[PDB]
Amino acid sequence: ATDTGGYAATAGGNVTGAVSKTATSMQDIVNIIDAARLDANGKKVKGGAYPLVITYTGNEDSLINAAAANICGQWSKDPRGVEIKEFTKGITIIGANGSSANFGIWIKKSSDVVVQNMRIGYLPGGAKDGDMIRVDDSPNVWVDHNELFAANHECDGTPDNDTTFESAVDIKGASNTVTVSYNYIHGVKKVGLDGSSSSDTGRNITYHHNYYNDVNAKLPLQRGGLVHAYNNLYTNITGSGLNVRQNGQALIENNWFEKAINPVTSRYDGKNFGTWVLKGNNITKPADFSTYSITWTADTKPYVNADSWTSTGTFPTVAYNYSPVSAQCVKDKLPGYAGVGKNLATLTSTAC
Ligand SMILES: O=C(O)[C@H]1O[C@H](O[C@@H]2[C@H](O)[C@@H](O)[C@@H](O[C@@H]3[C@H](O)[C@@H](O)[C@@H](O[C@@H]4[C@H](O)[C@@H](O)[C@@H](O)O[C@@H]4C(=O)O)O[C@@H]3C(=O)O)O[C@@H]2C(=O)O)[C@H](O)[C@@H](O)[C@H]1O
Ligand SMILES: [Ca+2]
Ligand SMILES: [Ca+2]
Ligand SMILES: [Ca+2]
Ligand SMILES: [Ca+2]
Repeated sequence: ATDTGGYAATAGGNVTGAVSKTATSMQDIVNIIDAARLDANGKKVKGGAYPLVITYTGNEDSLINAAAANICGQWSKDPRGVEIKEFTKGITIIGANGSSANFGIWIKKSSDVVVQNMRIGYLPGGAKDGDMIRVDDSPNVWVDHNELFAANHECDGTPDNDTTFESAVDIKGASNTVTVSYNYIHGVKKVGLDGSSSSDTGRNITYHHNYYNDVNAKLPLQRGGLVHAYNNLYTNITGSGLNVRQNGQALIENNWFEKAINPVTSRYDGKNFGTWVLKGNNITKPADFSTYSITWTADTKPYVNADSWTSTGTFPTVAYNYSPVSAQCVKDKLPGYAGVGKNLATLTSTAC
């Protein structure tokens, strides 16, 4: 089945006619994708020659650890990333338990891509787009069960004063349908875009069962389109959470917010505020703010905060099937299903 619990409906490379390959390193992944574009005669086949399931067994802990020991040395280095460009036959990159990477995965003009069980952290090249996961002009992409991390910190002297590290999951362009789920994202400043500029609006994105801890902003930075965020655990948000911009619409359901600043907002543009439909979150009314350490701040440009904690608009009927557990069960159970080494385990009501 292609059920991702979100707008994306894909099985990645786990489809009929697929070929399985094991990659012991980043270069092997690169070589495996290259080889998968050629037919029996060595001639290139558009979109790839056949579906692919790449099991990555490499471990770059030493690179991740050294980086964590000198974070301000990362931004100026060369970014590292496995590119998945114009591969539409269906592909899955799944890390084996114990695997890790100090390089990211950049999806571009592709479709039917799945990234699971990848432990990616402290990537070099924040000044040159060194993303952990990038989804550009790519619909039906599922980013599931990964651990994306760095340090939620800004070193001095970086370009635009914000490139110490790049994103956990940036989504831009015509990535019309994407599902980001069960990811353990921690120590990340600019978590993930959903449109890279004011003009890059649209897409239908679903963020579910993700565990965010000690993150600054962009959960996501939404521009137009639809965003369905449900069953997420947002703890220690130091800047802002869901920022609904350029008339985007969000459905924020059954999430747990705690020790968070500006959890639901629409800021930094000064106009075209998006809307949100709130329901079943641990926060039900403004009186719950103190209980969950929820604070609010202003901005120099006109903005809208969910400080009345009420819906500011509507949201279309959710297309796909999903069954959210309670916000309490998220708080209680999510940490055991989110991230890597969980065998892609999902949280259901029976496990609450
Ligand atoms: O695809 C990409 O990676 C993408 O990266 C850049 O675009 C990102 C945003 O789309 C862009 O709007 C901008 O974000 C600004 C600001 O530059 C960023 O530092 C952050 O700043 C806010 C606030 O405005 C600041 O005054 C201060 O208080 O810090 C805030 C914060 O959130 O920490 O967010 C801003 C915003 O939300 O608009 O830059 C982004 C980035 O990743 O730096 C490139 O511009 C784009 O071309 C593309 O490469
Ligand atoms: Ca980026
Ligand atoms: Ca910037
Ligand atoms: Ca950026
Ligand atoms: Ca921002």
